[PDB]
Amino acid sequence: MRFKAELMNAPEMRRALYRIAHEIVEANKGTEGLALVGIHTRGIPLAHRIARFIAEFEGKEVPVGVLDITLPQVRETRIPFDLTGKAIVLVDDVLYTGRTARAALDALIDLGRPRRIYLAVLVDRGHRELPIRADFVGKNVPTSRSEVVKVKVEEVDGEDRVELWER
Amino acid sequence: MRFKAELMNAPEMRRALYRIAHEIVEANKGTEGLALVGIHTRGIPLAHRIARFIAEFEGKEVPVGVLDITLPQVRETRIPFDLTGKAIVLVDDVLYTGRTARAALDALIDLGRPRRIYLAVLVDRGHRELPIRADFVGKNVPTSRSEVVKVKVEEVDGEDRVELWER
Ligand SMILES: [Cl-]
Ligand SMILES: [Cl-]
Repeated sequence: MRFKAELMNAPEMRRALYRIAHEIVEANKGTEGLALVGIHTRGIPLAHRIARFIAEFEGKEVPVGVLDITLPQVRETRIPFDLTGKAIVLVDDVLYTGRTARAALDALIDLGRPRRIYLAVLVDRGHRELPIRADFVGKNVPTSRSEVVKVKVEEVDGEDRVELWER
Repeated sequence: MRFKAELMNAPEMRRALYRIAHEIVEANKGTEGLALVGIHTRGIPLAHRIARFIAEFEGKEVPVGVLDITLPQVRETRIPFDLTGKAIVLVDDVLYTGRTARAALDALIDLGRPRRIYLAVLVDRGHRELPIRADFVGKNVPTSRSEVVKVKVEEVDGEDRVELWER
């Protein structure tokens, strides 16, 4: 057994992402100065979806930036806006030790001074090694040190699914 | 009307600090590679006390570093040890927007690579502006934007007390 079990399926993900979308707006009391930044590869597609959903029930569109950072490497950085004074939501597919999130947080701050910075993640598999936490979480997945969470999304993997693996 | 109410008294603080101490050891499964770093002024005295209590029921002594940072200023930085590979516990009196904690976290990482970094605070008054959270909390105090939390400690104020104020 390398593959262990299915943590999420497409419907469950769509549902979670909608909740995230709402929770974000509720938190920012609106769309004012709101912007999303996708990180860790699949965080980008997820950000776009969250933006799609927000506009869908809010009307206005939320800008989506990209900071494809992975651990200390980044494939492409695109932030078409001024981070200063804005309410920025970092979107990550999986929160693990928190080091990736922290690295992203570091990078944002070197680029501007947001009014606030939230952290939204599809799944939080625990095992923090830093005082970082997600403001918004799709699903909490208790894991063991040896297990591994694999997030698959249409835009990148041709399918929406969250898998639990183990070595 | 600036003073509103007493949030904590000496006994309640001692009690909380003891729980913190225990929770810290339980978390690190021992004293191995454990060290505390006091920040934001009154965090220093609190770190020392937490260390005093750990040694009191654990035997071995835990090193206490100082990183007196306040928001971006520091009065004195003393870290008599190598942060690398260690389990470091940042000790703060009050967790507010999380910016002070984040700044401290930034500084630590520029000095070494701890195996882990925990955040321990006497009181968490909410209103985060960053994805930071405390691993250990003496007391959670729901506040309003206008309220202010004042922590008084013997070593610095001649008295142990936590006060709630408002403007
Ligand atoms: Cl992470
Ligand atoms: Cl803070």
